[PDB]
Amino acid sequence: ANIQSFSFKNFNSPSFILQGDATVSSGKLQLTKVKENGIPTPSSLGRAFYSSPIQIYDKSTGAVASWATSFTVKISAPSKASFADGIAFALVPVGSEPRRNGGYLGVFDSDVYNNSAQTVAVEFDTLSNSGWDPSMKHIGIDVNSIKSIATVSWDLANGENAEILITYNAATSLLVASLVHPSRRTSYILSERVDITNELPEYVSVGFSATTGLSEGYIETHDVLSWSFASKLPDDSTAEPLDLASYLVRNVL
Amino acid sequence: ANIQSFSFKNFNSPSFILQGDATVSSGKLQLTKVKENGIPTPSSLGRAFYSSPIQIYDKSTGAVASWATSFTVKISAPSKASFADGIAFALVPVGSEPRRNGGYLGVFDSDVYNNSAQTVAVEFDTLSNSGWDPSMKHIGIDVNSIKSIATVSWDLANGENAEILITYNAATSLLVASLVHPSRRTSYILSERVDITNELPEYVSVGFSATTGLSEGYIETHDVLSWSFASKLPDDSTAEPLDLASYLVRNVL
Amino acid sequence: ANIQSFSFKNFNSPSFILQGDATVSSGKLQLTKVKENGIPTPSSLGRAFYSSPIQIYDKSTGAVASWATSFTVKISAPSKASFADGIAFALVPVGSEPRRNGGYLGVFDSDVYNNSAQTVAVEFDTLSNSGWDPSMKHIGIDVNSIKSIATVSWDLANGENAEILITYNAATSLLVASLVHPSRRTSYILSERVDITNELPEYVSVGFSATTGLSEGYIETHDVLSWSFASKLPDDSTAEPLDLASYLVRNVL
Amino acid sequence: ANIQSFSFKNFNSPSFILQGDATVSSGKLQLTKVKENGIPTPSSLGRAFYSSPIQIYDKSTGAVASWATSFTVKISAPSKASFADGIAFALVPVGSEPRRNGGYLGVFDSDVYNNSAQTVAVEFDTLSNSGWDPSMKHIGIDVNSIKSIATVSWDLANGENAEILITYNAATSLLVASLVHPSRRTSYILSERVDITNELPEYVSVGFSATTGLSEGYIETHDVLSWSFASKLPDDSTAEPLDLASYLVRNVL
Ligand SMILES: Nc1ncnc2[nH]cnc12
Ligand SMILES: Nc1ncnc2[nH]cnc12
Ligand SMILES: Nc1ncnc2[nH]cnc12
Ligand SMILES: Nc1ncnc2[nH]cnc12
Ligand SMILES: [Ca+2]
Ligand SMILES: [Ca+2]
Ligand SMILES: [Ca+2]
Ligand SMILES: [Ca+2]
Ligand SMILES: [Mn+2]
Ligand SMILES: [Mn+2]
Ligand SMILES: [Mn+2]
Ligand SMILES: [Mn+2]
Repeated sequence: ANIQSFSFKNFNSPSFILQGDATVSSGKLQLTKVKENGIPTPSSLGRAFYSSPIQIYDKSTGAVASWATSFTVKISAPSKASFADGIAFALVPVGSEPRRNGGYLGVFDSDVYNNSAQTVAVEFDTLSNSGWDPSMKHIGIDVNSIKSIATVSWDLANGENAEILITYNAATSLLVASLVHPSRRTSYILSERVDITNELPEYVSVGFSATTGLSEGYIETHDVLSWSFASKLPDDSTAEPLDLASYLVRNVL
Repeated sequence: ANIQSFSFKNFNSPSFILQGDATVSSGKLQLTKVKENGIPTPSSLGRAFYSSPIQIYDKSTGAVASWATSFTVKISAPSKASFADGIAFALVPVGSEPRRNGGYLGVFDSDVYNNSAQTVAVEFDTLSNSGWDPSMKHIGIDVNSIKSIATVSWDLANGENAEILITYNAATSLLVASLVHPSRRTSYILSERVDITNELPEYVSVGFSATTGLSEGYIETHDVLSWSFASKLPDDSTAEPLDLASYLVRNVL
Repeated sequence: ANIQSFSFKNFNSPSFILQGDATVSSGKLQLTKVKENGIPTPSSLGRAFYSSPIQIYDKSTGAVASWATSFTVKISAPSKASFADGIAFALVPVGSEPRRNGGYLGVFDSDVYNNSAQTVAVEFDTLSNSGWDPSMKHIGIDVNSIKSIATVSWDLANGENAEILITYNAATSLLVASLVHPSRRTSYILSERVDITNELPEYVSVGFSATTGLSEGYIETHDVLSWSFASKLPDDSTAEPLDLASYLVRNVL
Repeated sequence: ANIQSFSFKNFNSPSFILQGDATVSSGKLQLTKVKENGIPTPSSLGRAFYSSPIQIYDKSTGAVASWATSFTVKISAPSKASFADGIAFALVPVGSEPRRNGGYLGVFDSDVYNNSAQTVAVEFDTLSNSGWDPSMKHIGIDVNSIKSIATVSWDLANGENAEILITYNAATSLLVASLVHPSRRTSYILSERVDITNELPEYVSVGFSATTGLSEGYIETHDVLSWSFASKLPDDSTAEPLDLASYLVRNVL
């Protein structure tokens, strides 16, 4: 079995691929632009990926990998400004370049399924786009389109940490994402079946993508304070889910 | 730092403490009694704990441990029978003996807070007891009483696997529990703050406790198919949450 | 696969089984007796094992486990006293009681192979017993007898830490033990093939056993300052060696 | 703490940086050239590194990382040919290009200490170079020069697997390397203190480098069959050795 994993409580550019306005400052990963006085900047777009590609599956052996990632983000909006646009954890083709800005979160080009996009992402959408978005702020699973295949309402706690955990079990083909705001003791979870070997390539780069709104008052920050990831690829078709117990304690807690 | 962990995909009595009707057959952990023909038995009560005690905290250093557990259970009710009574993951005093049967799930004595009970458990209640239970089937966090301090409705999928994950972060004092029915793509999550050092002793035994109903037709099985656990105790007061990413992949997926 | 592991940098009686003069003081594991003034006591014998039994193999599936343990010991002899008798890491039958004292290190009864003894131990012998011992101080692998099947000279550094690592690879049936005295930059290693399923039972208790000499001037201390262990049991006959890289960093370094 | 780790039992180019004649075939990592008929090629040179750089230390916090790597190599020499030149595990500057071939193993330029070389490597030298090499085949620790600072004789078993483990403990500043030939039950170990923060940069690329002899009959193959690595970087100066127990079982065994 092939295993790849990492856990960062402190960020330093070397081990990451930064695109757009993504930068590393004070050890945290800042996905979008921020003026010196601390206020967010509109029309921003940043992405960051682990410098090592991860093999999601192997066409020769029919083995599919089971993986998990956990990270803490802090989304803050200036006093009188509205939230926009959101951040997303994504699996993209190794060479991939940023896509449309604004409501596309820098990972998709349209709200129409396009298998050739070869991108899967779990988004934390802070602005409802009338053309494909649910009524309020939400968490959603996007498979080759910005129109999520499943969503769940989310009560964003401005300025308070959000602890996220996303897992994929090759045995049940189930992708699950949960978010927790410790400060408020609120928690949200969402799950859906995703045939990964059909929506993505054998190798992908894992990371984040965030964008701020295209208007003067639709802004927010996107700071990743810590990030963990672990992947396991078997040798036969026989899938083996991961050990989350041992994972979180050895990585998140 | 002190660490203790284990992951069982196959059960064998030696490493576990069995009480009541709990038994190990065909490698799975069967908490309640079952007639030879496969049908569940009423008025049953079984418990099982890892043979090694786990230190939840240290009074001398002020360090509190962060831990996580994940397991898969299959709860089945004969064709025309009703569900009862439920199973619970619990932290109990090392020498502890089973308590009241029936709706008390074998871990509590009353629906009134009794700090001296020194027991905390996350229950998966399949029968609503008018005196302290919510309207329907639910997941709840019990702190020294059978009346949960917080609950969440749960749509039990008869005979289908339930993948559970419970975590405790010493930094936020937050206890979170989530349940997923892969077969139905449904998922539930629930969280609440719990001052562990006040509700439990320094050392505890971790395991399960399940009971069936006290009537002829209120029965169900309680098979644990796999179980993982991991605990980390720091050396100073400074708490450190676990790495769930690395945990699940190295343990659950 | 079944996994069991733990790592203690600080000791506390609850999770261990203590026999003889073994005690836990100031957080370290003291295997042999020591007078209040700090000097060792002759004719001492202490043993300590993890409170959870470990399954070395499964007769039904033909699976053999691969495991590894690492610990730091400090062996000190008063100014003008001679060294005796040694400490040993051992795998013994779950219910096992201490055996002969003195040169038998509390784990064996004779220097003649007795399969029914069902004990395997890696010893760090500090006193040469004319009847079965090599010329000087040594590390040896004992399989059901106090006469090691293989040994290696060892230059004990009085009062300086010794970092030990012992591993067993089910695939090569090879047992390897290495000792390092960081302070002196000296290192020793020793390896031998051992058909474990023939020399031990399915379940064993892992721990230490140490004894001091039976004479007024043959004494030394045996303090274990930290201890790690990890075991993995597959589901088919197909053995899988462990990941020492990930093991030491996640446990020893 | 920052952690990075991986374990490959099967190789696939994507996650690695290949230089020279290094190639991935049949899943194994072949460092040097080999004719289609299977015989090795002279004057060869290949290198391979994990695609993600690893931070060995942080100048700002004074924290030094503790790491460990384990891999299996198979060195074979055609019937009537002599061995040359060797393989080496090395830590090199992130952008680094191969160096001198032949007896320099592709990582060094001279047998004279040159701190600016910023390279540390543990070599498995199969050919004695009169100008800086010990009498026979050996394992050695090279710090910015091809003249090892310490060596140990090694009896190479032609065509038989060699299981290697190299560790670095930031607390003792000790680098230890051990080699085992399971087939022969032989084992070798070697250790030396190395002030890493003085010999290497903050970030390095970890991998292998191998070369064959510059003559018609001095050849041998260099196949890496599996490779594990794990690194842990603390947040304060306080170093913390790794858990090799948990590492090997979770990675090597
Ligand atoms: N990704 C996930 N988040 C929360 N609970 C889970 N249970 C299983 N996978 C999970
Ligand atoms: N116990 C838990 N279950 C699901 N998601 C979580 N996220 C953090 N802890 C969790
Ligand atoms: N137990 C052990 N000690 C030292 N080096 C090893 N290499 C493999 N197993 C080992
Ligand atoms: N790298 C290493 N190889 C073998 N035994 C060891 N003990 C500690 N570090 C070691
Ligand atoms: Ca949107
Ligand atoms: Ca009830
Ligand atoms: Ca002796
Ligand atoms: Ca040479
Ligand atoms: Mn959306
Ligand atoms: Mn209830
Ligand atoms: Mn001996
Ligand atoms: Mn050399």
